Parts: sequence; structure tokens; C-alpha cells
Amino acid sequence: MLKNGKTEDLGCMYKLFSRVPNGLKTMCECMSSYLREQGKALVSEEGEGKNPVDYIQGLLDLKSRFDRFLLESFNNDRLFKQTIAGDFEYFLNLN
Repeated sequence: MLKNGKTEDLGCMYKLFSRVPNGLKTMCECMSSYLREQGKALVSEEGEGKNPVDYIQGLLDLKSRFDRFLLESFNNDRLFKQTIAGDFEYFLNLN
């Protein structure tokens, strides 16, 4: 769903897992990994470079794209907008 950008199902999934302790934290792990997977593929310069929309300025958009999932599906939740940012800075420092 995260790759598909299916926000409604992602939002529908949110409410189900919001019920249990750390269930949303269990999500933080998946977006954390999903964020890390997206980040590493972009920050790793290869060949003759990569398109600006992907890496040069898309890297900053990667957080925004994940922020859209945070907004459109995850109710601008504290736990996500506070946790996933660490991954973004983690592989952003590799620039």
C-alpha cells in the first residue's frame, strides 16, 4: 500500500492498529524500513548521476512524500512524524 500510495486503505489500516499498544509503533518500523529503503536508493550516487526529481531535490521530497502518507493516511500522528524523521536524517547525512 505504501508503494501503491493507497491512502484510504492506509488510513483505514491506521484505525485498526491504533487500537493496540505499540501497534502504530509496529507501523513506524515498516515506514522506518520503507523510508530507509527509499532513502538509500536515492542518496547512493551511481553512473552519470540521477534525475533531480529523484535525488537532487527529490531527496527532500522523500520526506514530503512520506509526510503525505502521514497526512492523508496517518492523521498527522506524533509517533510517525517524530520517529520516521530519524531515518531521513540517518541516510541524509550520507550525502
